[PDB]
Order: sequence, then C-alpha cells, then structure tokens
Amino acid sequence: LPERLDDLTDRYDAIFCDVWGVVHNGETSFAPAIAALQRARAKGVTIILVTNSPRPHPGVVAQMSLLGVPENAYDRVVTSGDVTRDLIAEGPRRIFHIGCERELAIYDGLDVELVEEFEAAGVVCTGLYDDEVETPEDYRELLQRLRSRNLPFICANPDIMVERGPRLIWCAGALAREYGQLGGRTLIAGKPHRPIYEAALRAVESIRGGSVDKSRILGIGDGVLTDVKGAADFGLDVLYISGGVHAADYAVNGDLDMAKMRPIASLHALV
Ligand code: NA
Repeated sequence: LPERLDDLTDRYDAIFCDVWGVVHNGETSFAPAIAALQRARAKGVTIILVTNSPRPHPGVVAQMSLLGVPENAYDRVVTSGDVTRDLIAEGPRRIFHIGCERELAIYDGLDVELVEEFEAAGVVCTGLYDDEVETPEDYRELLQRLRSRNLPFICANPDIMVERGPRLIWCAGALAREYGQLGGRTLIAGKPHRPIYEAALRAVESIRGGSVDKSRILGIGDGVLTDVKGAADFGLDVLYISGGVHAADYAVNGDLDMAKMRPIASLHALV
C-alpha cells in the first residue's frame, strides 16, 4: 500500500499530474501536493502538470503563482487550451465564441475572426459566459440554433464540472455533451483524448533530451473519465487520487456516480 508519492517515484522518470482538485481548487493550493512534487523533482523526476483548463499555459501558470504554487514544483504546464489551438487553426476562421472574456486568450496569435452568432462558420467553446450564475439549461436554445446550422463545435475543456473552492462550476464539456446529444459534431483535444498526452510527451522528451518510454511515466489525477481513462488509453500507469472531488466525473444533472472507478495505485490526497 502506497503511503506517499515517494513510494512510487523510483520506478518513473516523469509524471503527468492533474491540477484542479490535486494541486489547487481555484481558491487555495494544497501544501502536501506541492511538497510531494518538489521532492520528486529533487530526485530527478520531470513533472508536467496536465490540465483541462481552456486557458493557454501562461495563464494557468500565473494563476498557480497567485495561489502559492512555487515554480520549483513543476517543469512545465500543458493545458487543453494549448492543444485546442491546433483545432482552432484547422477549422473555419469565422468563429462564434462561447466563454468568458478572459478565455479569449486562447485565440492570441491565431488567424481567426470572432464574429456574431449569425456570421459564424464554426464555434469554439471555452466555458460558459458567466459560470457563477448560468447552467447548461440556459444554453439549450443557442445550442439548438447552432446545431441546426451544422456548425462544428470545438470544446476547449472536456470537464463537465470543476471545483472552485467549495463550489462546483459548469465547464465547456457540459455544453459539448449537450451539443453531442443534439446530434452536433464536437472536436475535443483535452483529457482523455490523445492530443494533450502527445503534447505532454513532447514536453518531457524535450526536457529530458531523448525518448521517454511510456512505462516510465506516471499519470496522476482525480478524474476517472479524464485522468484515469486518458492515461490508460495512452498506455501510462495511473495513480488515482481517491479523496478528490472528482468534479470532472459529475453528470450534467449535477450527480456523481459513486461506482465510477485500473490504477496501479490510489492515494487519498497527493502527499
Ligand atoms: Na481534477
């Protein structure tokens, strides 16, 4: 039975570690998790933080710093926003944005034009317009209109919900799930899908100076349908954080299925 991360790291050269619910909750950071990651890096383990945030990595880094995460706890951050930019560049350039103002950072440097709904040829969803007060039901009519126009829907964050301190907040994935249920086409690159894992692997291989075999990479997370499924499908061992909120595993009705959860190891919290 593993008591702490240190009981596993002799067998791995790198870690792909979840952020929300494991390192911080959007309002405070978790000192034991930070310390465990620091100790792993001190023993030569490369740490990639891999998160479904729709923001590009520099915004996630800045937010972590504001929450007290020291830069010596990780080597690099790879986000769903980072890899979603490749989908955005590939799709139609006249885009209807669904998400908040800060999430417009995902378009920086891309050859795209943000347009009104009636003008759009594609949709990019980073989140809800005001995720502190809105729910997926508020989007039913809009999603129906977009689906009837056969617009492709890029989802920049596969999570259904995320924690924000004590609250649960709806994410872009909830709107993507509703769009798919209407019969609409969705395009997704974050966990559990392969593109974010390939980006994390490119990051490790560049940092370590050569190929890193999958048997030498440990995935860590609290989402069964994101972190666990994603690592397993990419061929990585996984450490499941069993005491997490599992916010990404909540359903669009706000229910969590307690039978959700094969991880090589389980830890109540990253310590
Ligand atoms: Na998480």
